[PDB]
Amino acid sequence: EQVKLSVELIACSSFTPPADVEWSTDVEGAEALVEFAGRACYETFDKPNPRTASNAAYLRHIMEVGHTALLEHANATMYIRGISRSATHELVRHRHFSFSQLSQSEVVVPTLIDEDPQLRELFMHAMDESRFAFNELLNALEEKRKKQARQAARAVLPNATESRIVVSGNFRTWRHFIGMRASEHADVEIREVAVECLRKLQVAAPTVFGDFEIETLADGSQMATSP
Amino acid sequence: EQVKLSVELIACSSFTPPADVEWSTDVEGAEALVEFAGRACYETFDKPNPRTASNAAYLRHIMEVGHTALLEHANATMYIRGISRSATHELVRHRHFSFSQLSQSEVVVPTLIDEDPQLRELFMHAMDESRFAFNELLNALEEKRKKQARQAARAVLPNATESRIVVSGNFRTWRHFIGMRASEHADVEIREVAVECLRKLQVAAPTVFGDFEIETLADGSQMATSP
Amino acid sequence: EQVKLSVELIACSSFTPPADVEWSTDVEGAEALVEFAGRACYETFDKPNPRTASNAAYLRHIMEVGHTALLEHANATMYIRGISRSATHELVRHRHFSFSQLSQSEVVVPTLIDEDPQLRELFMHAMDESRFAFNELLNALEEKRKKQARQAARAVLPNATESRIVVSGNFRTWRHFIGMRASEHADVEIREVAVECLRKLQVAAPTVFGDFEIETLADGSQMATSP
Amino acid sequence: EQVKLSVELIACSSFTPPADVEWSTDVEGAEALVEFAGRACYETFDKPNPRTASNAAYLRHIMEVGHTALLEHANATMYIRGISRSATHELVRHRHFSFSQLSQSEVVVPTLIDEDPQLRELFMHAMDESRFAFNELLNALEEKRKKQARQAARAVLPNATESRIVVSGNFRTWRHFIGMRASEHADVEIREVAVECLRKLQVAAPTVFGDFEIETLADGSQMATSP
Ligand SMILES: Cc1cc2nc3c(=O)[nH]c(=O)nc-3n(C[C@H](O)[C@H](O)[C@H](O)COP(=O)(O)OP(=O)(O)OC[C@H]3O[C@@H](n4cnc5c(N)ncnc54)[C@H](O)[C@@H]3O)c2cc1C
Ligand SMILES: Cc1cc2nc3c(=O)[nH]c(=O)nc-3n(C[C@H](O)[C@H](O)[C@H](O)COP(=O)(O)OP(=O)(O)OC[C@H]3O[C@@H](n4cnc5c(N)ncnc54)[C@H](O)[C@@H]3O)c2cc1C
Ligand SMILES: Cc1cc2nc3c(=O)[nH]c(=O)nc-3n(C[C@H](O)[C@H](O)[C@H](O)COP(=O)(O)OP(=O)(O)OC[C@H]3O[C@@H](n4cnc5c(N)ncnc54)[C@H](O)[C@@H]3O)c2cc1C
Ligand SMILES: Cc1cc2nc3c(=O)[nH]c(=O)nc-3n(C[C@H](O)[C@H](O)[C@H](O)COP(=O)(O)OP(=O)(O)OC[C@H]3O[C@@H](n4cnc5c(N)ncnc54)[C@H](O)[C@@H]3O)c2cc1C
Repeated sequence: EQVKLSVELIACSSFTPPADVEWSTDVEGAEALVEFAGRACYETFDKPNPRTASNAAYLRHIMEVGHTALLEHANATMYIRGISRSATHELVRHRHFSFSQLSQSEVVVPTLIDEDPQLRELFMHAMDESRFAFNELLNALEEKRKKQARQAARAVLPNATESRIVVSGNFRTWRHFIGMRASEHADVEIREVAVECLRKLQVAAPTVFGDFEIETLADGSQMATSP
Repeated sequence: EQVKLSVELIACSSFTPPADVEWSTDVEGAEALVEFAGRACYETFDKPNPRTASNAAYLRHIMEVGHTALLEHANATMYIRGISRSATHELVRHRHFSFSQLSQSEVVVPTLIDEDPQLRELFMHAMDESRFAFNELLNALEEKRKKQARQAARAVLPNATESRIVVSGNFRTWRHFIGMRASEHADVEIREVAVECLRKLQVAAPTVFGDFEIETLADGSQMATSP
Repeated sequence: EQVKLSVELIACSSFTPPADVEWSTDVEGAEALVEFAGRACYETFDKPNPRTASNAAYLRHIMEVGHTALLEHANATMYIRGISRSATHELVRHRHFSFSQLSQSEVVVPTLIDEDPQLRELFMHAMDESRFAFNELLNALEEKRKKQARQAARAVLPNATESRIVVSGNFRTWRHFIGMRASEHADVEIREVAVECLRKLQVAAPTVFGDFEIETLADGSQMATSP
Repeated sequence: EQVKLSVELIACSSFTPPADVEWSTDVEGAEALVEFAGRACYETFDKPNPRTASNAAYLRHIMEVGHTALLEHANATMYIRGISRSATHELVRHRHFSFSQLSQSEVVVPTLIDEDPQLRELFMHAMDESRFAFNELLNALEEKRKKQARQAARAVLPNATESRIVVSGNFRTWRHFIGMRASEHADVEIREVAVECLRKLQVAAPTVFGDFEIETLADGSQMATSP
């Protein structure tokens, strides 16, 4: 059974200031937190600079001056489904995330194959075959601890096998993931995952992620770049 | 000027489930997130075990079975004031936190000195002296880039100099901090900081941090231990 | 083509003391480094305790007192071949290692399947099938950027596909890997990898890794435990 | 008592290839390791490109193509003395190092103060004063657990108090430390520490660290930059 990518933003930072701090801002949550952490460094809760007085303007300055460490206080959790095991192998290479993965048939078809009906059929026949071989092996094994027979038979399962993964990281880790994977260089499936995560995070925190440019490439696949 | 420790919980995880997941729980936020991440691993959104069906019971099981990695999805940010530079040096040794520290007179008196009026006066006279020496040096320097004269004169400032720090970490990092520092072994000031952070987190997430026992020791200082 | 696990220790720490430190020890390299770092903490280069004067005795004490952070200064690099992609996915979940993996036919047969000639043939026929499907797809694609056709066709490759990986970490990270994976709980393939890494490290640093007990289980698979 | 900065390279990576790999290179140790890890990724042990056949040329290419992750396999340990507690507080902010610090009178004089005999005397009189106050407090305390009286009296010790620290990290972590701290922006004392660490590492691994430019500034303080 063929499944498509699904990215859902399931967690985010909720911010509340200490009451005894003379400071307020034009935004709530993660982006207010980031501003708070910045002002906490220099004791600028009274906003002495008229240029960087607003949240959006404040966060934009943090960026240029390269104080991206401030981004580490804000957090986001994605629940990702419809991602292959091979793309998940790439995703877990990013070591500042925290993961909870589905303990290892639904399958993920590469879009270049999905776009050609005749290749798709050929692909799915190869998937059925893998699954037939898995069952034929698992039954041969269990015949003659039984977690051991399944973990052995799994060896036959394809890269395309769907995984599901909870992934948490701070905004700095997200920006780095997206910067590496959403660029045109990158593997197609992980690029799509990154663009989709970005899209969710551009909604959640428009200024932190605003500098990223989503373009549709000619092949209809999307990409993102930043200065 | 003498200041006391202040710990304020300024950020926490807000959780919202994907609509298309047949699962609900008896709690909101961080602890619901942790449960979600656990069920996501094994696809137990339908709750097949009557023992671990509730959130509190579910999280308690996670603990015993040692799946503490699930705790990494939940986050907490403290704003800490009234903490000495020496205690902050100990705090930043914990490398899975993210920090934003006040860029380096308010001072922190060790409680053993604070409890004796005559020692306290002796301590504060030593603090005034440090501050007199700081100014007398900074003025000698600036006389004959001027960020360089202050950073040189600072060399004379005591360990007791107050710092202020924004500190973020996931629940696993918090549990580890508290486990190491809230134990009787630990330095007094960092122990107090840990107990206070724990107290805030026991309010925020009673089951995750419930297993920690706060005792008052004989000297009136508090401690925390866990099995 | 079937390949077996190969673990090779390709890098280790070389230690040389500063000449101006009045200290010498009965061992060279990594374990001398660890002792040096310990004595550097407390200024015990002159060895005041007759019990913990020797390296082996010194390192054994570090262990009991739980100063395992001293182990972080010593490093080891393994080159691992004959490891499946699924076991490599488990290996890279350990986030304090550094990895360089073979950029993705040689295959790894699970030992439970390898031990039965008839299952093995069935397994290898499933491997040939995967490979036939890979080529038949890659040729269909390239017919009608060409890094994109291979990365799409790979989707069909099994978990068993051999990977090769350079893996570096400090002794603390190694001890943790081995502690989690070499225990009887663990997946068979990753357990074998861990035992083998341990065996190499027990040769390289006998006292650091000496407390780990390698037993052969009844099924002829090996295991390791520690107090 | 006044002490000066001392940086000593006490550990480095020793490399030995697996015998069964048809590959040799024109260098030993850390830089051969880095090349090995690169070739392991792409199976280029036979050197197909005449441009990047030598180690120095190979490592230089790794740099431009931004595969700096290869640098993580190589390790270096410094023993640093004559570093103030305030500079050590900055140093430990770099979270991918491993540290063993002297458990907290020798003092470190800021060079801007050291260069003026009259300021130096003023500084050292402030240091004697801090030390007199420390003893006068510790004796008042111990009069009326005794690790608690010293840790309280320490509160009075200045930033300038000498620390000693064992610091380990991989070449990537070193490059990042040096990149942030050796630049003209940076605090003077931590800049000097970074330049000195660089100087040691330029000897140890000339190609990995060769791109860093050490200039003497007008004030006689040194700096380092890289493209
Ligand atoms: C052109 C290119 C080709 C590559 N080819 C391969 C390949 O064939 N095989 C392969 O295995 N890898 C390859 N890599 C590297 C691999 O893609 C990355 O290592 C992986 O995606 C993890 O990302 P990261 O290294 O940025 O670190 P992450 O784990 O995402 O961490 C983010 C940042 O934190 C820092 N960091 C985290 N941990 C450490 C640490 N232990 N030491 C120092 N700094 C740390 C680094 O600054 C890093 O940039 C390649 C990279 C590039 C650019
Ligand atoms: C009795 C005792 C005495 C000590 N004395 C001294 C002393 O005199 N001087 C001194 O400098 N330190 C000393 N330490 C160690 C020091 O207290 C800790 O290193 C510091 O508090 C950081 O905590 P952590 O090591 O648990 O790691 P954290 O940085 O808090 O990380 C938490 C966990 O993540 C893991 N981790 C993080 N980074 C790495 C990594 N790079 N490699 C492997 N694992 C990692 C470890 O599992 C660690 O437990 C002592 C420790 C003990 C128990
Ligand atoms: C019974 C059991 C079942 C599990 N089931 C699943 C499952 O179904 N799916 C799944 O995805 N995972 C599962 N896990 C967890 C998974 O095996 C581990 O997360 C993975 O092996 C990485 O190991 P580690 O978590 O010890 O951390 P490593 O990355 O190996 O790091 C070593 C140590 O450093 C510290 N550390 C490193 N990074 C951080 C951080 N960001 N925050 C706080 N501390 C950190 C921790 O102390 C950690 O112990 C399970 C674990 C157990 C015990
Ligand atoms: C202009 C400027 C002003 C600053 N002012 C202040 C200040 O007033 N107060 C203050 O406290 N700090 C300040 N900082 C930040 C502080 O200097 C750094 O946070 C500190 O030196 C640690 O360095 P690092 O952040 O590069 O990370 P390191 O800990 O050195 O790690 C190296 C790299 O690994 C990655 N990394 C490691 N851990 C994580 C993580 N948890 N999440 C995501 N990525 C990670 C990052 O890519 C990082 O660049 C300032 C920074 C700049 C540029």
